[PDB]
Amino acid sequence: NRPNRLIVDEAINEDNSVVSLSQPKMDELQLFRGDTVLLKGKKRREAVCIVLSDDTCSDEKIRMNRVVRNNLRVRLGDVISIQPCPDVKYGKRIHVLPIDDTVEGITGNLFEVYLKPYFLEAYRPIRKGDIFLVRGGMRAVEFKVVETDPSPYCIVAPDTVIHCEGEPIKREDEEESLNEVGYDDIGGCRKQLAQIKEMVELPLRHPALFKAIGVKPPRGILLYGPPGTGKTLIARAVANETGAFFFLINGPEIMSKLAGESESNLRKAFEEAEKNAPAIIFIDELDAIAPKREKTHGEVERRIVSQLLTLMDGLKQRAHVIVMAATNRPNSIDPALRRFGRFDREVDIGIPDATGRLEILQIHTKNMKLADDVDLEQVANETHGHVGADLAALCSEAALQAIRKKMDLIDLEDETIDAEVMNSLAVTMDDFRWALSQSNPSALRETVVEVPQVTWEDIGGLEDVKRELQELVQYPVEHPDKFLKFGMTPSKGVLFYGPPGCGKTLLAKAIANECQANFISIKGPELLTMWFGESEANVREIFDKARQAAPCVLFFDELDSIAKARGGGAADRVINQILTEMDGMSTKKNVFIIGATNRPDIIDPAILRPGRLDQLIYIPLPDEKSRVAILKANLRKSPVAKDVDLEFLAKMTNGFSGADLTEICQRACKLAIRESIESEIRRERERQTDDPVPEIRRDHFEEAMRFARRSVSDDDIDKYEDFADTLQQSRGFGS
Amino acid sequence: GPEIMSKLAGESESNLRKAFEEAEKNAPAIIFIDELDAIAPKREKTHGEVERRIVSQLLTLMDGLKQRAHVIVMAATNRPNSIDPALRRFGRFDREVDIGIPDATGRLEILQIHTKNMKLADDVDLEQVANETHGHVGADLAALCSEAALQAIRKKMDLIDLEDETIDAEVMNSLAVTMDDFRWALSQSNPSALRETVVEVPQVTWEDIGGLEDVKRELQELVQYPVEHPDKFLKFGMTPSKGVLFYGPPGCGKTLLAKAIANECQANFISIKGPELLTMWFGESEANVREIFDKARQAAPCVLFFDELDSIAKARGGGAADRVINQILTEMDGMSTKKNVFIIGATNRPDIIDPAILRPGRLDQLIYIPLPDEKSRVAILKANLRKSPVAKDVDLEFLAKMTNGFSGADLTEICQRACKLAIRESIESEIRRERERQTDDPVPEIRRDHFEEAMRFARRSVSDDDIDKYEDFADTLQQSRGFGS
Ligand SMILES: Nc1ncnc2c1ncn2[C@@H]1O[C@H](COP(=O)(O)OP(=O)(O)OP(O)(O)=S)[C@@H](O)[C@H]1O
Ligand SMILES: Nc1ncnc2c1ncn2[C@@H]1O[C@H](COP(=O)(O)OP(=O)(O)OP(O)(O)=S)[C@@H](O)[C@H]1O
Ligand SMILES: Nc1ncnc2c1ncn2[C@@H]1O[C@H](COP(=O)(O)OP(=O)(O)OP(O)(O)=S)[C@@H](O)[C@H]1O
Ligand SMILES: [Mg+2]
Ligand SMILES: [Mg+2]
Ligand SMILES: [Mg+2]
Repeated sequence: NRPNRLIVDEAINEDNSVVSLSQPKMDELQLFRGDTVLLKGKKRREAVCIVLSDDTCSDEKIRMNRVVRNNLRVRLGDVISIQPCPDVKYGKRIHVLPIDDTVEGITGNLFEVYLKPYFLEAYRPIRKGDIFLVRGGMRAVEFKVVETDPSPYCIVAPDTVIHCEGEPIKREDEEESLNEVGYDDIGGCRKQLAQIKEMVELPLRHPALFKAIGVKPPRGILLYGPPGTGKTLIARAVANETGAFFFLINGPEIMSKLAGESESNLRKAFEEAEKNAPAIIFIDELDAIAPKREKTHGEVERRIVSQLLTLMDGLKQRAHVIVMAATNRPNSIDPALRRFGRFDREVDIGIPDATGRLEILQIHTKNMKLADDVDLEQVANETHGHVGADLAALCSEAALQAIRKKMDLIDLEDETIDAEVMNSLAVTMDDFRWALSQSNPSALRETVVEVPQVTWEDIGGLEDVKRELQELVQYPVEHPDKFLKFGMTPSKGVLFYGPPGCGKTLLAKAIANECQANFISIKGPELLTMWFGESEANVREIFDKARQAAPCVLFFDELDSIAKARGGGAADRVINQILTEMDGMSTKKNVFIIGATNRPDIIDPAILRPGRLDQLIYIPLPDEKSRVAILKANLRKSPVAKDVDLEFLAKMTNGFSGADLTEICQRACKLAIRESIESEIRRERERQTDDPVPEIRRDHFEEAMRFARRSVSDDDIDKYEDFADTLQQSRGFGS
Repeated sequence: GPEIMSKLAGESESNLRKAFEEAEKNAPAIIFIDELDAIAPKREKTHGEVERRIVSQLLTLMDGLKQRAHVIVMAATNRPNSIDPALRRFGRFDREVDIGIPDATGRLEILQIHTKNMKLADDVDLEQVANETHGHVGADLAALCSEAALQAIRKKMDLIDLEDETIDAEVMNSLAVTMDDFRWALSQSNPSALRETVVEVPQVTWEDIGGLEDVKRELQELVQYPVEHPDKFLKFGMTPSKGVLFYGPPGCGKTLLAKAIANECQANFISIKGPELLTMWFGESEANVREIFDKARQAAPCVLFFDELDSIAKARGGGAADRVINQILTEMDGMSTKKNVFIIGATNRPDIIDPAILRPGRLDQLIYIPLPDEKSRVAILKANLRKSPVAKDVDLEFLAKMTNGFSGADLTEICQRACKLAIRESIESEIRRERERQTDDPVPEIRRDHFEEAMRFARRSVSDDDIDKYEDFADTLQQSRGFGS
């Protein structure tokens, strides 16, 4: 039917009165950016909005904020009709009232703090019956438009009168709160959130459709990841955005009950959910109820486990119910639960990446007034090893710091703290740097999986090797069809070998960056850390996380460290298992394995077998051209004098490794800083009785050159040159 | 199981009691105990008095079938070893059925069952999918089909835009499942049983292996004849040797040969690489090794292949590798000649293989597999490039002459490497047309120029020193049981 009908989608402009279409659709229904559009949703409600163009928006979809989304009584995936509305006229009076539960903690002049800057210069199209949201004074309050003089909808011009008559109204039964959790409250893990969204939309959102079809949906989705990553958060969001009934099972609470009551509460939970289908039963801290079969020693505890198992099987009802569960330790869960027909789907909600943490930070600073000096992206880059909860907490603590120092002044009369005072409250970048020092990040020891920021431009020379890496890794990803036509499947892995400090580690990260694929680094020593017993299970989890992160490059660095320890029964079991995991790794899975070693003489020939690390790429010391590129790359970030001759520098340093060059750069720079520090003191002495000299000069290099030493001896090189010729012969007898 | 064990103490014993009474009542009957290990695990694992009672309770009812009212008791479990052996006694659960993981052909069958009701697109080729979904189990396939179906629905949400909870076979029947919808569900697949040892007939034939013709026939002597012609061996009064040992330089087709001979006899095949065996814990290893020989018995006639034995020999000087090999030695002797179970070993290092393996009755058939002659090298190069679109210009006899000393694997390297230039060229040619367009003619063929670069960059895997020793060992391998030097 008609073109005006459109599908609801996530928002990009967090602004309430803004909806977005594609320019091809904005042309189709003949609307432009300024236009005010009228939206008709379900439950016979209307909302009016400013339309805009959005390059990301698919033409059959309409991006609307969750505020708009609620006013229509609509959710993601539903259909709404959009139509131009030039008939909108400026208001005389608008009468908005707050909702009690969103203000009962806060006092002051609601009209002057929130409505004022919200409508000022905003020209917001509003509608009678709409509920809009204003964030400020570290609080978010929602007002409902009770009346407009040009009803039902009017624009809010500066001329318009806006009144609030004191006492707030209660929430209507149908009016979902915006204080509630949503997808816009979760960041940095889109990919996982997508999979969860996929599995659950079809059965929950369209229940009759799935009962009629007779094909099986997922019923048990298991969320796992480190603590505080937002597992409990996600479950609530999915339930609210789909509008499904949400029944919470808090692990500890169930297991805190008597024997009989525990099994009972489980039964009641499932029964009530089947009753109010569609629903999500969420089991938080599952390992509390159902740990490994051995550790469950204590018989009543085993009864509860089986009880749960019967209830999960009890989804024979298939009343449109999904059971979600969260756990810190996937390994702790009774494997009986991860059986088919129960918790069959697993989502790794990992630690957030750099961009992710930034996103998180933005969500928990929404309501706070931040000073201009605050650069959350900087905070984001510094907060490595931080998890969602760490960030949410540090944001809270940075706020409480800003509160305390600003309450030193208010303390002269602590009785009257107002919202007006709260909006005046600014949060300095210092308040954040403060919270950083006070932060106790949990996930520093967690294995990180993200796309590296080392690019080709950080690596000097080896240009043709970069291209061979593009052949081996990038082409089979971006051009699978092409490999199919030639009838060849690509090699699984590569082995870097060469003298120390030539860029083997950089290359592994480099090719990853080019392919925009995830990266996993595993150093030799890291593998010898695992207890004798633990090692077997930990290796398997590594290859599993590589699958999760496909397309992914798995890099085993510093293999020399392991090779030493074997010729040692511990290190041996590890590698044999790594070998086994490679073979189990299907080539089709888009998981690429790279090895690196400074010791090609002792590497296990079994690794070099066809199908494993069969691509033997030798990485030698840099020649004269490369040495220039290396020195340039490292010193990009450094303020260098035009005096410095690097090509002359290159010839002098023949025999030096890539690392040996960064050695000279750092050594020369430390003199430059040494000079900068001793000069500030001299300037200090001169004032006691403005033109600093921050730039590195020729003698600094000439001094560093004077003390520079070589990491790779000549005898070592001559052997390395030989191994470049005979490495592939090691599968026979020892060369 | 879980339902029983979720109930009160008394109710559990009662329900077990009630269950048997009902079966004898309405005989003939089947009592099905699903997830048996839930009720009766190994007695040590069952600390807690009532849990042991239920086991004993169950055991008595099983003894209680002395009634012989025509009642059969069936039971299912994930972990056979977890069951209290007291149940596996005669007069109780006396018959056991190994429902293994499906093989290639099996998976194909399964897929067909779960595509029964779906309108499958014309492009869909399940046999490819069957071959692609290795390590998948019946339920994995059941899900994959289910997920591929929901993908086809997922793609057709323009139709769902109706959003009305309305059924309409008209649109529903039009709904097809493309091969892409399978490939999507394939990438999203969570295969469980990849770690399981697979038992099937290999798809590698003689024709996939170039040369080594006389070795193929000796495998027919050793394997096929005692299978296809037991009577001849019987009248002549000799029973044949149990197993074979392949030894030679790396990449000559030892892994392929084992699978090839399996294919010819249409007999089951079990591959176990060295590293795979060293992964098992000291303790765990002992039961899994027995498990291998048992599944070999299950699948008789079967060829049991232990690959990359060099990896194990290396590791013993290791308390694991010592027990592993020593236990395998014991299992071979326990292998009765009558069982039609043939054991083949492979190693790239005959210098370090344990002499005990070479004793009569074990791997006493010492087959040396050397570098491929010119004849073989041509056949190999064709074999590898069958599946690829090659130019008529390409001279394989020329490549064969260039590659004297090269192993069979060294030839596939050249074939694959020549292809690597061709693909980058194919991509780099399309980019060139795209930049010219910005201001049906591509070349779907691998060419001599690609081969000429790959030949120039080609490498030899086997050194002369390596070859000369392999040649010496070919005559003196059987002497390693005495004093070795
Ligand atoms: N990805 C995220 N985006 C936004 N906020 C997050 C995110 N992850 C965690 N948080 C915050 O962390 C806090 C705790 O979230 P929870 O869901 O309870 O953590 P969790 O994953 O359930 O960890 P538990 O309690 O050990 S299972 C919430 O207040 C969130 O705001
Ligand atoms: N090609 C290069 N370009 C720029 N810097 C390099 C290059 N090669 C080595 N380096 C420097 O040496 C450091 C470490 O190099 P790696 O990537 O780790 O090489 P490697 O072969 O793994 O040697 P090691 O033993 O790990 S240092 C880097 O941090 C660089 O500063
Ligand atoms: N006679 C041959 N015919 C066809 N391909 C061969 C032949 N010999 C070696 N190859 C190739 O080399 C690869 C590996 O050979 P294998 O069957 O594994 O023998 P191998 O003795 O076990 O050598 P390795 O150490 O396992 S590579 C195969 O995938 C083939 O592509
Ligand atoms: Mg929680
Ligand atoms: Mg390094
Ligand atoms: Mg092999």
